[PDB]
Amino acid sequence: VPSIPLDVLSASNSSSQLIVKWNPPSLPNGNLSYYIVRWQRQPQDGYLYRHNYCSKDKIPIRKEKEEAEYRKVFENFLHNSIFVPREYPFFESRVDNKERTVISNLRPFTLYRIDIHSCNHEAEKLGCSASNFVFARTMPAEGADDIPGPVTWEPRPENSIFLKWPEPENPNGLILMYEIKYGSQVEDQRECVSRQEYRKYGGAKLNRLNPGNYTARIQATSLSGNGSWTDPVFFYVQAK
Amino acid sequence: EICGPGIDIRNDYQQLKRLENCTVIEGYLHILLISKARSYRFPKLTVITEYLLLFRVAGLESLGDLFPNLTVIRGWKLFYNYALVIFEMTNLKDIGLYNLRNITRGAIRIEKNADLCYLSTVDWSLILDAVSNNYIVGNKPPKECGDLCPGCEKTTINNEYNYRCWTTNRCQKMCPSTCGKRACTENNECCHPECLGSCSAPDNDTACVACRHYYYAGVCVPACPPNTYRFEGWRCVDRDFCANILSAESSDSEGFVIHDGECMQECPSGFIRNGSQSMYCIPCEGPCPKVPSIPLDVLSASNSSSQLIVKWNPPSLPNGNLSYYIVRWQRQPQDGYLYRHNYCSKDKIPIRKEYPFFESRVDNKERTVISNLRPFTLYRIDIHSCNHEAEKLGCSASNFVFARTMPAEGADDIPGPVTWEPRPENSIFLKWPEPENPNGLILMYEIKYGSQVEDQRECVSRQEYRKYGGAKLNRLNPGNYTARIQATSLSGNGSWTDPVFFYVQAK
Repeated sequence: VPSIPLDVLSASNSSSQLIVKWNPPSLPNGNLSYYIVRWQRQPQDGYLYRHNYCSKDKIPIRKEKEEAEYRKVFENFLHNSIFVPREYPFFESRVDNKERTVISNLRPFTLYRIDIHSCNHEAEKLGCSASNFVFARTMPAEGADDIPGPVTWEPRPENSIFLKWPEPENPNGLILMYEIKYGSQVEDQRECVSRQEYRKYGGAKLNRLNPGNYTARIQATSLSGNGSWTDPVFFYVQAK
Repeated sequence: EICGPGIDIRNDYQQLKRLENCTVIEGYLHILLISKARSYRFPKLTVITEYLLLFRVAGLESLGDLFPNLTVIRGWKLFYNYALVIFEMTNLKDIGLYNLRNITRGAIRIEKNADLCYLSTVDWSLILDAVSNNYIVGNKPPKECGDLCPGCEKTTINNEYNYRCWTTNRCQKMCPSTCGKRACTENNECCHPECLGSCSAPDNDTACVACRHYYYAGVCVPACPPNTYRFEGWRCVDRDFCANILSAESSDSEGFVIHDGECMQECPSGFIRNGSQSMYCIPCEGPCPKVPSIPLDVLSASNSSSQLIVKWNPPSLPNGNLSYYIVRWQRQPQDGYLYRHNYCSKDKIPIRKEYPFFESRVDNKERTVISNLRPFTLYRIDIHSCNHEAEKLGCSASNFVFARTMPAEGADDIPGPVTWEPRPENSIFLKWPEPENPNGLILMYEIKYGSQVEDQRECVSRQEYRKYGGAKLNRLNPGNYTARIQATSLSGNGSWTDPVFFYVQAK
């Protein structure tokens, strides 16, 4: 059985695309035939979206040789065990000719596992080598995490304002939180809105505002980073 | 049961059941190529003599599924100087093993566990000796594992201090310094000194899980009584037991032999059996028939506020006989970057796709302790290593490390009473004293306050306290109120104040 493919490496050059590179196996044990590549979605982290990123977080801490025996130890055992030298599915494709391939139409900003196998002329009967495998994330759709529609607003008691806006239907990965920028003459005030609040309310109530006219904007943070700010929101607090 | 004299386990989890009755393993353990055919648990296992090997175990997610109580590895014999090897554990995601209290002999090797989290959440220097010999490579990048402890204790990990965890559910449990070098039971009552790890009762050689020196008839003991003899480096056995043990089938298979009060399968180098096959070895009188480098591996810790311990290895190129090392150290300034930022409002976002040099000189050995230190200062350490000729050429360039002192416990708690005043719009202004000697710095304050219960919390920056000496709470509802405040020091949160009681009238 051939070795696993060597030097499996990959990148994403486009949203919905991944490029993958590797080297032929160290020991063909026969004339090499082909490689088999498999890939599997990793899930969007439910473990992560449980965290309230508007809550606390930790402080960022700043700002002569002979030991190849360590393999002989296994090879000699294997040679004495034999007699003598004589959440999601895998997708799969099999390599024709070259130690490179590109996978496309992937979920944008999803993480994938990729497995690559290397097969010799006898692998058709013996089977192919085990996989070498890697993880990579697809490019974000730039601004796809920006707010997919208009903001809406309503007054609330105690000179409060509730702002209502649609959630992005597809994030880059996840919607973590929203930022609200707002103020009377100028948008001095800034608020962090957790995903759990939006999930409850579909929005947030800004409360106990000082009197006056106001403007605002909101910005989402996806796992690909901040989205765009909303269009401005215009609102007012009556003195009377 | 004491299983042995050597276990090679491979292929199937149903063979793993052989441990159902084992609690100590005499000889090696091999665990190879397992990939599931399921739960299995072996809390009976507590001590391994010799080494542990795991190799290409797919299907296993964490070792705390199997061996929560594996408390000591003696390592009396080693795989190429390793007492533990973990290799290619393609699905291993956390160690667990959360009762692991000591590894006596041997180095550590940890390789290609590309999904293994909880890599550096363990203070290896608390468990094992020459950690400089460890090897941790190709595993899951800790920067992107993003380990978590709950929220359990923290310690001066090299230049850092950080929380210590075996896994998200278990911290790297250890005794207080009230036991010193002594072990302890779970509620920190110190063990017997001959004991190792936890004890079902303190100071009782009959209540040990394992013995450091030797074992006999349920008793941990420093050395074998006269008619009792050292066996496999861990227990005493009588003269006639080893006389009844037959070695591996071989042309030279013979009974065991007794020497220095050890029992052995064959005589040690420089000794041979007496010609009667014999119980004793005898020595053969003839030959038996057939400029410095920088210092290495500089490492340091704080056991105590105002103290630092530093350990290192001899230099790579003595270029002579080595004479000694010269250590210099200097107080580093606390980062001026840190003072300006409003950590009560900065959060960042994720993304993916001035002081003197001291000098002292070492006589003989690569260890020293420095004292009368600032209880929470960061120090740069420069170590020079000098051979006999560094006197004329000058001495080597430095190998260097950073370390921070053990924080002064409660030095960051609020030193005096809180004061309060009314303000308009049903507002309250709170003024309170700054800690005199904060562990480095006070970054911010948390205020806990409320009418019936302290639902509301606020963060106060050090700059705000410098301007106002306090903070104003505004547009409260009427009623009676209580509050407390908490500081965040660089050493972490301080203590809460005693409660503050105050009230807001509606008019």
